[PDB]
Amino acid sequence: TENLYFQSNAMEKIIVRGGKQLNGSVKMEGAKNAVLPVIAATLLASKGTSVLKNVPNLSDVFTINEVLKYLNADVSFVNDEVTVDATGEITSDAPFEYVRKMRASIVVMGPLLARTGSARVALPGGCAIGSRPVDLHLKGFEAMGAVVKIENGYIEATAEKLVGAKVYLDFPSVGATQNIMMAATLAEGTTVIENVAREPEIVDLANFLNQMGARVIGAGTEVIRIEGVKELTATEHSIIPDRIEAGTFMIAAAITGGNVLIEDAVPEHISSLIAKLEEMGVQIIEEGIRVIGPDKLKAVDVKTMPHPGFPTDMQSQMMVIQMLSEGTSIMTETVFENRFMHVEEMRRMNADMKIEGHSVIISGPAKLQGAEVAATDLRAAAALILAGLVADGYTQVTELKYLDRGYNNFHGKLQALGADVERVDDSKVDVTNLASLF
Amino acid sequence: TENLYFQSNAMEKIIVRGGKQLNGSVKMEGAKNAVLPVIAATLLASKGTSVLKNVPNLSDVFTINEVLKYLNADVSFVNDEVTVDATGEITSDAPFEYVRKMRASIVVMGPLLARTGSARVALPGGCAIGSRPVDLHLKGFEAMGAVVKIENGYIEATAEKLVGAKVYLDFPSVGATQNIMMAATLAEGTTVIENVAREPEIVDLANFLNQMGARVIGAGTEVIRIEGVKELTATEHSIIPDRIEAGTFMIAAAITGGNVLIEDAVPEHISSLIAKLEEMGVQIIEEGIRVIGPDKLKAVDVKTMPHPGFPTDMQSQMMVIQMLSEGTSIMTETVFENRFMHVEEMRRMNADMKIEGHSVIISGPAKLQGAEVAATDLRAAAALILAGLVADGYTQVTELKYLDRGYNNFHGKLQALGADVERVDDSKVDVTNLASLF
Ligand SMILES: [Cl-]
Ligand SMILES: [Cl-]
Repeated sequence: TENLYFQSNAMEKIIVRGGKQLNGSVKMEGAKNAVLPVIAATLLASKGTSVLKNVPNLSDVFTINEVLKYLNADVSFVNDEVTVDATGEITSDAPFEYVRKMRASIVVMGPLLARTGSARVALPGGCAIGSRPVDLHLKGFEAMGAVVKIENGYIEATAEKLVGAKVYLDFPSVGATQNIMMAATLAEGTTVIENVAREPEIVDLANFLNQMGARVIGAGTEVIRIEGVKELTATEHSIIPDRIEAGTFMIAAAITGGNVLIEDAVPEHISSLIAKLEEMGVQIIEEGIRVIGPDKLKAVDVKTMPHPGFPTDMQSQMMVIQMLSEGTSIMTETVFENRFMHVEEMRRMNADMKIEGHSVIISGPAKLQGAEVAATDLRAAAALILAGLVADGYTQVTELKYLDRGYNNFHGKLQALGADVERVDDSKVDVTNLASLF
Repeated sequence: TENLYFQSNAMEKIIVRGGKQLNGSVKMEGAKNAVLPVIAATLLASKGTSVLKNVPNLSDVFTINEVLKYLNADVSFVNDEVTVDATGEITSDAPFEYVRKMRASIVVMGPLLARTGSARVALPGGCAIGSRPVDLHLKGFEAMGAVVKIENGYIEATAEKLVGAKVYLDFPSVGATQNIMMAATLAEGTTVIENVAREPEIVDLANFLNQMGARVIGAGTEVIRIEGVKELTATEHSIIPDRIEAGTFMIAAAITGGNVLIEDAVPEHISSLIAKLEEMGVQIIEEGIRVIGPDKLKAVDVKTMPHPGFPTDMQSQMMVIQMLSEGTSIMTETVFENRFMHVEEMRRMNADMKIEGHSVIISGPAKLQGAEVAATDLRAAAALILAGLVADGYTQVTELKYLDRGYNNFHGKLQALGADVERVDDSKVDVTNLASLF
């Protein structure tokens, strides 16, 4: 009955034939950015069995589940439901190489530090952006009385007496906010975390800690206060819908002059995006969000900001609609200033863009052309596929491993909206006759 | 007259009382790692009836036999002999759920692709290590003119004209080497497979393909060349002895200061292990391998490597002798970097070890203590039982399903060597009086 994870074949391709208008309905699954921390949080429950629902079928979920089992928790994953029994004696080490491959593994430190007093995790490695330093995580645990360190590819934290403390975050880190908040739940005393991430995933996690008996207030604001308690008890919780996936289909509908109904979407979680699309001429209706694309798109400048500002996860995709707008526009990053590796791939599709500082000058309207493009990361993978919907000809997108890390049956959903999209093995494709497919 | 497979009861236990010196003789059965591919290879024989001897009584053998019968071959298994009549029209589908449970099922793709031109097998699922991706298998078949894919939990391959081709394996995969080599036997033209596995099981399989009329040279070296032929004819073949099982009893004799004669063992197949044990002070004699354990074990570092290097299948067991050595040592994996799930169980027995990267720092000599341990996999199951032989007190090993997947009457053989070991049902055991047993 347990869910099985199936590997995909290397070098598979998503071939898109542009020119089709999207029309229909699309349902969203749970957010990956919300589920990992929620699963990790189950380690805090010394009583009862946790029941998580609306859990997406993604690789990181299976991986995190394996980590928890190794931490001595009984985990089960059937359909979209995960069950966690963490009433036993929980261990504190997650050292395998597979732990490094999953950059989000660090999320178990807070819960372990609070539940067991120690945590050891293998670091993922890396230097540039796409991710940021983990210093804030340690700064927070240190303030709470822990002895910390990064040694031999390992990040560790040990606390004889985890206590409450005032912590100021240099920047609103989602990861740091999550770890510090989770660690605070069982610390002796009160913790005040300033300049925290305000993303919806943080609020959902705060709600979950509260349902388990924690005392966390302020989630969603710039300040979170946690009054530590002796113990937390298991409960049931549903993972919030993926607001980013919602944004991806909104843009797809907007650029194809479509009419799509995005089901199970919370407009409040993507106000910035909505407001920005409306400035371009797109109609957004809260029927449950319906998106109707216009004939022409008005050029508009966009600047990523910590939530509730414009989300960095919609950046690469937003650039697609910017390229099709009537005039020059600019996209700027203030969250991840180096997240523009997809620009060179969009050029192959005839895009006209220039990287300058931490901004990209986009010269629209561009007459996109089909080409062989390689995804550079999760959101970029989807961005290229969106470009394919509007490009003249056939677009072949490779490196699907990135797409699969956050989008389930992405091609199938597009097909259901009337798009000419197919996902095939490399051996099936004969470039001289892509028309054969479809 | 047909052999029957009997289920064992869930939660059975192997209780070991350490302190006994092993002395005597032990006979080895056929290797599981050798028999599955050999059985699958019988599908290539369009003429005659195959007679396989020295076939071990293991679950996977019964399972593979059921698969072949479904592929329309007549199979018979009596005593240690399997007979296969594959002269009929052979089918190409192996889709049942029981096919997924056996991770080795993929071995029938090569033979089917060569014999029928197509193959469809249900994938086992899984993400981390213990097993590796099956991409190499498909890369090879693709190079040979096949259209392949992994879709809906199924791996498939179809070839209008299977032809010879040059194939380079990213890593020396035993599974990939086997499938590609078998597929090449009936392909039109010559196949050159580079960077192949050199394990003894590969050589034995190559010998078998040759006895059937194939033209395969280079097995055992880093390059295998196969000149495809029109048809293969049935023959007789004996499965080579299980070199790993031989290693298990060698270590058992070595750690108990014993004198055991391992009958029907090929020293050439385990040179690395032998050479490594000798560095620790163990005497190994080619009488047919006799092992005499010393009073003290000298500490030594070990690094797993593809054959002829130190075998990964002896890794967990080798760690036991490393723990008892006079000083610190290190065990490193280069084949399966995550194969250290047994470390937490050895700790319960008072072992002192640290997982770092893909290495484990072992602080010996450890004064092992009896405890309740759960096997995590085949080789780990045996490793824990070996630790039990030296531990002070009683060691209870559960999850015997893993042990049974590769060791036949393991407890009986140890008893015959003078060990205080018993395999009982959970209902027979009264923890407050284990002495009662024995
Ligand atoms: Cl990514
Ligand atoms: Cl196993």
